[PDB]
Amino acid sequence: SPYAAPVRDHAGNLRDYLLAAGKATPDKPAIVEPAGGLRFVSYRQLEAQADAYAAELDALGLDVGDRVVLESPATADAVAAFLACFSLGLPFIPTIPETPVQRLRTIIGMAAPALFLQAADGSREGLPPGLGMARFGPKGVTTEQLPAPRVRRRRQVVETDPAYLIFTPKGVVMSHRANIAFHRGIRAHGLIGPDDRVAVTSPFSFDFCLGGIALTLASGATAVPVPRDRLDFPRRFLAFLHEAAITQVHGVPSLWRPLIRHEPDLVAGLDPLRSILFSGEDFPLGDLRELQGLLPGRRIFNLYGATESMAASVTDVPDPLPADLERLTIGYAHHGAEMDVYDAEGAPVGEPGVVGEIYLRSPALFSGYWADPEATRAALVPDPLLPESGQVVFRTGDLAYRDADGRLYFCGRI
Repeated sequence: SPYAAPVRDHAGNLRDYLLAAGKATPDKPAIVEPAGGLRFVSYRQLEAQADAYAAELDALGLDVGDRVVLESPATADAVAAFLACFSLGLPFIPTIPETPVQRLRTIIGMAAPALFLQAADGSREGLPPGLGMARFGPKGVTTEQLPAPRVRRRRQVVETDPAYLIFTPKGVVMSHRANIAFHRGIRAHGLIGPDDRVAVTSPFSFDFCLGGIALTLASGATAVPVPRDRLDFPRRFLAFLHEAAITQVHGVPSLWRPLIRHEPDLVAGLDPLRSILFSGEDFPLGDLRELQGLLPGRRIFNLYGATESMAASVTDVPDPLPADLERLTIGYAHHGAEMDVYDAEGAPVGEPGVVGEIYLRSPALFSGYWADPEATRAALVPDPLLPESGQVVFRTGDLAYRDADGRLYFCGRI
């Protein structure tokens, strides 16, 4: 028995990190979804479901490292499933039913998953016989086809293990440690508080969906995935933001164009909404100004980055946006990271205004591209300022210049 009181470490696995804050509020809603009206799954319930799923998945005999394709719209049960995978050390590839079968077959050949794990309702066609197949739903995990037998060689998942893979086509491999470092850094900025209820508009196959849900949970708040049958219909989407009393909306900029154009009075009437987080797409500034105009006193955030780090920087949009302003800054890397601009010879750009390639120094970097050491080595390079250390840095493929204060401005891809 321990000499002194153990101090429990919650940063070793996404399963632990994402649920730590919620320990203080087990009965608070973690996920909200449509039921009649709305259904809530509490922190406590979400963990119970994660744990139940994990026990049944673990009976399949898969080894730490084995990939699982997880196909489902974003729902409370899909969240329990990805948490269960995290706990077992089974990196998953998130997919949706609408993901084209040709892409799905490409994923399966590149990553060779041992299990295809779909929703209760799932009816995916085109799968290779006999790839392990299972369903998850309210009652648990039922297995239609057992995965192949194997001998297990790993004892225990650790934070350097892969947590998930996202295919861009290249397989971005993200460790626990890296994604945990991301959430740790971003929470230092206070984007989400426990009172928030966060509408995640992006589909489950998108990096931003998992990120949004993860960060929301990690921050002890309430995550509200917006089902696609609310989201593609403006009036239905806007009513949902009221019904679920949404305080923060995550989405691409273009999400808002139809809502401004067709239903500006309803947008203006979103009383519970305090904040909006965008990413993944250039926002025409006229549209943004229009949006600020309809939603005065809202905090809007601009999120720059890529799958390889989940994200890299987060920037307040000024209200009001100056009339002369032509390009929104991407600011400084998020807390715990650093980015700067480099010339074609690998030296740091000496002067403001001069365009170079963004190199990202961060604990949140991907581990590599799956089965592709040469693409890994071109993206993850020895620190150009100190190659002796062993530290690596990420060549983003993004162009940008710096202002006098050291903030960057995005200028496109190479």
